[PDB]
Amino acid sequence: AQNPNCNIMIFHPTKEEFNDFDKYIAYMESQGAHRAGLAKIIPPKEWKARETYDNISEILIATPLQQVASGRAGVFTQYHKKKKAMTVGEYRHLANSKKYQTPPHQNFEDLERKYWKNRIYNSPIYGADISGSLFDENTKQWNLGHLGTIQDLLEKECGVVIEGVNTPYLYFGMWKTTFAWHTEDMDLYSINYLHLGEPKTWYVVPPEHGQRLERLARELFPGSSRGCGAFLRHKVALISPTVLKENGIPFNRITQEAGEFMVTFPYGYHAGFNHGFNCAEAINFATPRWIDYGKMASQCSCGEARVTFSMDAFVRILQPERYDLWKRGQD
Ligand SMILES: O=C(O)CNC(=O)C(=O)O
Ligand SMILES: [Mg+2]
Ligand code: NI
Ligand SMILES: [Zn+2]
Repeated sequence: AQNPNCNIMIFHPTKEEFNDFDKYIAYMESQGAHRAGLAKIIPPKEWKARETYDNISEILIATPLQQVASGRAGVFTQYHKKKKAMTVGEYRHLANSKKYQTPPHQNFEDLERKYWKNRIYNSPIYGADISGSLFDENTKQWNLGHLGTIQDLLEKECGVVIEGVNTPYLYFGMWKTTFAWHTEDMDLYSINYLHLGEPKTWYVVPPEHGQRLERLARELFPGSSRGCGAFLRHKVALISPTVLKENGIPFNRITQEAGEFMVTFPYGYHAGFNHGFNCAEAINFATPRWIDYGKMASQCSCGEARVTFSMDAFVRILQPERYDLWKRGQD
């Protein structure tokens, strides 16, 4: 068995190897990469996502989210308070302000220490989940707006034609902005490209050990657990690496820098934070190996997690028994 300790693997494809996306994913899995839940892909040195970022300031963040924390430093929830619209130029200036900017630090480890010590005492503003793309249309390799669609994968593997579309999302971050512990909708893959700015630190639990994280989360967030049988789908809960180590949960960490891709694999729980002003683009995707994870994915039926038009069809075809109750949650 390849990668039996479930370590995060890092790949350096040549420009020749960067032509066929599907084939490269299948290669990485042949080497055991999926066992970690997360992989890093460093693009060939010849590749570029676009020529410059010089003209992005006029993108609108229609609903910036203020991430307000509750709890203790290593075990907290966050709620998202909606703020007034602002441009990316306005948001970058805010991220660089004395109130919001990255503190002085020695290296990524000292910054990680400061994040876990102090996150709860601040409410950074996250421009998350913005439909759009920063890839130039002329970028032909690993262009997250040109991937094969999940609906087309389901049709190729299973023969069934379904409605829905699959488009990317932009994330504009600042110091302390946080992504809570989650897997993807329908336990899909994700791919995330850091277009510019400061780094993003990731934490991940190997898919084979995902239920260990769930059992810990039910113990740490006991009222949320009684409210919903899949409450990590609400994407609100944080648990620090120190608390994970104290409870014996297997995990890994890695820091992604500008110009790098990350792939998350089916049922790979992940969480993390931004080091400063940055912009990432991400999209979900599928392979043949995903289908079985999709059939088994948990679902939020309490009604909090409230998810896309395209997820309807996935539930309806892969989980027809749940269909019914899940759509009661989504209406
Ligand atoms: O970048 C972020 O805030 C969150 N991204 C993801 O969870 C992902 O790409 O799967
Ligand atoms: Mg612009
Ligand atoms: Ni994710
Ligand atoms: Zn729920």
